[PDB]
Amino acid sequence: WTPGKPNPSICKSPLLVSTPLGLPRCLQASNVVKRLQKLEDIASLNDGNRAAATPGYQASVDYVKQTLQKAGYKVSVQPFPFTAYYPKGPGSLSATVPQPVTYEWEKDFTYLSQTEAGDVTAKVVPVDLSLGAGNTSTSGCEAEDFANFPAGSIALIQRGTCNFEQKAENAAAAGAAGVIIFNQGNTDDRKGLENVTVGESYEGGIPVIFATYDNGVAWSQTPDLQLHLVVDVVRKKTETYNVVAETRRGNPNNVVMVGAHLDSVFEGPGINDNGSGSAAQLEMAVLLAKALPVNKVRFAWWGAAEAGLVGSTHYVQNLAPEEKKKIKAYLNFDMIGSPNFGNFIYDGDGSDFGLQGPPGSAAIERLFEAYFRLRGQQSEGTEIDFRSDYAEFFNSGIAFGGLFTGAEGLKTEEQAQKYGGTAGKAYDECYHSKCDGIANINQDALEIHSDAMAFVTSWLSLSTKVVDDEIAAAGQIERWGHDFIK
Ligand code: NA
Ligand SMILES: [Zn+2]
Ligand SMILES: [Zn+2]
Ligand SMILES: [Zn+2]
Repeated sequence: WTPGKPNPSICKSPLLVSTPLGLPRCLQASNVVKRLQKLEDIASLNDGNRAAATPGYQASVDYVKQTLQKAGYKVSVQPFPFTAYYPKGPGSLSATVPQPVTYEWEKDFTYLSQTEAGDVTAKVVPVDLSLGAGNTSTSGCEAEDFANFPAGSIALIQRGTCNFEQKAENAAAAGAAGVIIFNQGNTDDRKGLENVTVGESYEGGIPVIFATYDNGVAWSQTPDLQLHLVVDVVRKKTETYNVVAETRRGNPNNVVMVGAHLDSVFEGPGINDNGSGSAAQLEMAVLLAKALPVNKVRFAWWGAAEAGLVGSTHYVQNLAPEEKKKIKAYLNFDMIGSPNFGNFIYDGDGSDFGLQGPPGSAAIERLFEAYFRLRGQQSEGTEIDFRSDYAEFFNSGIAFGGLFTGAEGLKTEEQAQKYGGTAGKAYDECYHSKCDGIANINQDALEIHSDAMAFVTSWLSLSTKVVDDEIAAAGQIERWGHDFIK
């Protein structure tokens, strides 16, 4: 294996590692890479993944817990029940009456993530539609929408206003056999397919699929229409875990919290996504055992993020109000080793994309911006509309920030000039795939972003004054993780 050099002598000074000048120098990329190799090995021993409710995830939990305990931490493994969702094969959709049509998988229609399986054929009944440009559909949002609905029918429901889960559960309570949700069509951009979910909490029991706007319109204009609908999936009630630890030292009423989800997708080992955030954060926690922070630092490794941020969301929701209020800031680290990386910082002040985090998120962003500038490196903004485990912290008004090296987006010519790599190719062409292994890590990306992680965590562990100032001066959700919830 490739050893790094021994840590410079400043790394045993409890003073120097308590500062944003010492902590990053002590966080060596070579040491993070060895933790990434261990997670790669854990994946190889457990069918090639570290997904929620697998032995690969359990062995990941064991490794994080053991490492933390070796550093003196008391570790809290926090279990929670969790309904897993497994897509088995492609879906089927065809009209039988008044004429036979076969519709095209992943062009005409697609699954709602977290749907139940099903094989049904029934009359299709449109429910409270509002077609046409500029509409503000509330189709299926209210129980009264279904006063007309004849049980056993397939509900044809238009996207709009409320969550897909709400639409589908209302349809179920009215005795629908299945649900077809079609894109709203209120603008010419909302007429295709989308990545959409009915959520891990879905209790409707019937299958739910998504379709194009012009399909839903045509089906709504077909009297006596019957569709043959097949969804090939499985859902199972299981258990997974978050791993939480915090420093003994530090003010427990002004907690700086850092998080990184520990699960992979089922399709691969998840080494960049998100072994990289998990491993870098673990190395930092080990170093911070020696520090003398002013503010307590809490570390979290989240379960089941790939199922829609289930672990992180559950942790925040379960805090008593007095406990929630002790968390001054949350820092999220999800994918920081992308092979074709850019240097992306969460756009906390909304300067790039128009969405602002809770007060104090702008100051956290400015600290990340400062570190990259300090190092002679470029950086730029990335979106913060509830795509990662900061989402419930965001929803709760807690200041947050984070770093990102890029996923399925394509690198521009300008970004290639700023960061190197290849313009025209994804930041991580192996995102959510089998090839997201140890070989998929860019160690340059991983080093600068771990250093930047250490810098801002250290800073806030000494003083949250920049967050506190923005909080004093200050005195909808379409996405939740990978998919849209409405
Ligand atoms: Na309605
Ligand atoms: Zn991730
Ligand atoms: Zn992911
Ligand atoms: Zn910004």
